[PDB]
Amino acid sequence: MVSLPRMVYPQPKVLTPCRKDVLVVTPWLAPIVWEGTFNIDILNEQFRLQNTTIGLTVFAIKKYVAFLKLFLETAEKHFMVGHRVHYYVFTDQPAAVPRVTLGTGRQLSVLEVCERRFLSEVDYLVCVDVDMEFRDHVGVEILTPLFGTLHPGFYGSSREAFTYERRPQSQAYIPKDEGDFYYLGRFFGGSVQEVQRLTRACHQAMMVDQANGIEAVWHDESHLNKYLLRHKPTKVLSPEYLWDQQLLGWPAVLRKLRFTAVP
Ligand SMILES: CCCCCCO[C@@H]1O[C@H](CO)[C@H](O)[C@H](O)[C@H]1O[C@@H]1O[C@@H](C)[C@@H](O)[C@@H](O)[C@@H]1O
Ligand SMILES: O=c1ccn([C@@H]2O[C@H](COP(=O)(O)OP(=O)(O)O)[C@@H](O)[C@H]2O)c(=O)[nH]1
Ligand SMILES: [Hg+2]
Ligand SMILES: [Hg+2]
Ligand SMILES: [Hg+2]
Ligand SMILES: [Hg+2]
Repeated sequence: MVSLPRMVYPQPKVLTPCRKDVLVVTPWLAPIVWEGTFNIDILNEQFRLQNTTIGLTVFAIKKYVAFLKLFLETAEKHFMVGHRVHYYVFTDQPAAVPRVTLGTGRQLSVLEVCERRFLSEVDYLVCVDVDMEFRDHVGVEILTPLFGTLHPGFYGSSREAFTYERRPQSQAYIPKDEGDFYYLGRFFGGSVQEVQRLTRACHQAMMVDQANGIEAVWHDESHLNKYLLRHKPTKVLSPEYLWDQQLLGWPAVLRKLRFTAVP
């Protein structure tokens, strides 16, 4: 809405690609977020001027509650710093949630295990798993109506090799001649409306599958891939956003490892 203020930064170079080792835009013109493609100062200004609030949701059941401390502490250091953040921790052990110190303008809600609530409390929803830790910047550059994240183990793979559900009897079915990328089932998000739209579709498709006595090879991830194939994401995050250094090392194509699994 409102105008940006005067800002001093390097002029974009029309005749100089911002990364010549990777694809930075999809065939449907959605940017693929890699380090070096964005100026965070410009983006921070745009989103702060809109007083953007980001909801971060995580489920922590049973032994997984033990990962909450590191998850939240690192999120405090790297996730949407400077912006309004609302953490939503869904757990079966409310009293076991760690007492983590939060920066100003950030809050945490513990939900024991109300979709309308999201619509009134946050502008965007980011859905991830708890057994992870932030190691570098994860900010507003990811915000968009709907985004998926390139799976770290298959970003360089051909579609035939993707572990999509291959049985036609499943709602998540994707033939060998279809598919753009293999997205992570544990790092996606977008506007509340778009995220609820995706989860609602996934929930229904999985019910149809169980009624037909079939379970997708990679469960929710298989369905998320089917959804994003038919509903193109408006932004796609590079593997920088969900990496496993123990299993994959640190490739030259990765300038930053922002969010990683905890061994
Ligand atoms: C061919 C080499 C691929 C190496 C990555 C395998 O990752 C797993 O991929 C499947 C789909 O085929 C699922 O997405 C599964 O959750 C992935 O494993 C998990 O994520 C990877 C990155 C690693 O952190 C594993 O320890 C996790 O269990
Ligand atoms: O036997 C299992 C293993 C995992 N999960 C759930 O799946 C989520 C993600 O799984 P996992 O930790 O196995 O992820 P990965 O190793 O794929 O990173 C967890 O938060 C759990 O809620 C589960 O219900 N049963
Ligand atoms: Hg979510
Ligand atoms: Hg789906
Ligand atoms: Hg689902
Ligand atoms: Hg899904």
